[PDB]
Amino acid sequence: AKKILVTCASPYANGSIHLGHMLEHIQADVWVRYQRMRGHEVNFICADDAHGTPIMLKAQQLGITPEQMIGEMSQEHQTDFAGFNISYDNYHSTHSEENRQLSELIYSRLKENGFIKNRTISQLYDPEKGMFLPDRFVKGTCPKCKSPDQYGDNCEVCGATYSPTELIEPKSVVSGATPVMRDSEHFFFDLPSFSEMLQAWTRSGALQEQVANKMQEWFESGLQQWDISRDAPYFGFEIPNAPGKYFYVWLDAPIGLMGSFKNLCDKRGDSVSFDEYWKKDSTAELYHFIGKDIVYFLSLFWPAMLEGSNFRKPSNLFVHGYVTVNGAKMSKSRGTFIKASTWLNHFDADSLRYYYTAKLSSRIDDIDLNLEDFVQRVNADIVNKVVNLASRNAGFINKRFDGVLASELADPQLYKTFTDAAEVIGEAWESREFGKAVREIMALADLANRYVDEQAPWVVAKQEGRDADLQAICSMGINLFRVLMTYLKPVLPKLTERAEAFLNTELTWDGIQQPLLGHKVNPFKALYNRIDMRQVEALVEASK
Ligand SMILES: [Zn+2]
Repeated sequence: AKKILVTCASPYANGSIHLGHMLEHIQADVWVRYQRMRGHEVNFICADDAHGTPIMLKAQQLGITPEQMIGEMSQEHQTDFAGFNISYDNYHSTHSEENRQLSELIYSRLKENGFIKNRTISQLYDPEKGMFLPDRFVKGTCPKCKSPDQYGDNCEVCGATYSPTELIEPKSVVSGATPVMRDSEHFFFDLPSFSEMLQAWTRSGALQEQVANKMQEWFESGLQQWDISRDAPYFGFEIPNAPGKYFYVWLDAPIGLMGSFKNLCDKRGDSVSFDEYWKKDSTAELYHFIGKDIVYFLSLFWPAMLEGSNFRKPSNLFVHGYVTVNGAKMSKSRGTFIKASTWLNHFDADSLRYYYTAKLSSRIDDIDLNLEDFVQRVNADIVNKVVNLASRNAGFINKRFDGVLASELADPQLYKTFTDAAEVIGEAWESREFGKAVREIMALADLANRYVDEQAPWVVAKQEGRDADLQAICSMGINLFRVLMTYLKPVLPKLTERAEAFLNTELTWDGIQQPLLGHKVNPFKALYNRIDMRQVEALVEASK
């Protein structure tokens, strides 16, 4: 009965989707699919973050328009996400008419309300190319150790940190020309004006404890005005009444999520939902799934921007940690920097979805993809615990009972134990305690396989006159499978479809209350195959 708008952070246009992105999008998709299973109105929204100096320069180097480049990158991203069955209701772009109009609108309102300030700043400028240079586009000699060709505000040889203005014999990364300091008028958003409001939100208890603690650190350091303008040349939205000035990509980026929803409503011919979800008096819920590196933008700048422009603010922020492979940050040299597209050439989407889900919690701690454990866990849990319940029992039903399940449950008590667990498992999905949900589900799977072993169908099947017993035992196992697959439906989309085809029924959350009796099931190839380390080794080699 709830109206929920859920978003995932917008992937940067100039970068292929990797395992890190997948952790975020999979976490959100699992939650979204569960919400849909409970009958709520859900709108899963995302978009490609396509503006900025890096993108502008990349396009120039490739000899194509930025529009063409971001378009191709967007399609690549969507192909990968579709491959992992991320169920977005809309995937738009921050470079859109919807975002242009909403960004101009919000800026206008913020300015009218007195939250925009003008101040001149001094910044390194490339006089040859004719453009201001972001820190990483300035290279030179470290002022401390004198090591050459160091980029931005830090030296990769001695570890020193400094302003790029301290680099010796500075050079433009773009043209090689010597940059010089140049003045420029910039527009600033008065974030400090929203300090009390933001502090109240931080202590409200809605945000994750770890996030609230980090925010207190930021309040202690002190909030500062935010530089939201960038000079031409730039690829983005030009600021109204300010020729040659553009909105910094980070200002328009989150607005792009609002833009993606407007685009969805407009395509649907829905003239009421946008305001119903974004107006101050909205009763709809708004959630953002994000990573630790952008919490400052989404927890401070964003809510303040919305408040200052008369829009509702996030109901909550769901933050996840970094992804590690084999315990460490992804390493290109070790072949652990894995792209989503590469992953799919070696394994299916469900395997990664399951593994991440089994490790995820409501905290922001890092998630580790240990490849050896990946093979062991997928084979042990999916193939040997869950799918086993169907694969060990379906054959007998199809070959000896014409594919028809027993007329009654052989062990009603055991079945109730399984259906009684729906409350706790659903609450775990709801609270984002994915690890807890999976542990509860696998505990049930253990009891199910214990039941089959206690009945020993491989023994019953060879004994004279025990046909009824065999059908009863195998049908019972298949019904336990039905329940487990329902609980795992948000996690394993493809296996679920194969399971529903086998069971001749769509799996619904409430449906488990009525077991399948005197019901016809269909035969199947292999619901899920084992994986091995040879495949992992191939994945790693292909990623080097
Ligand atoms: Zn140095």
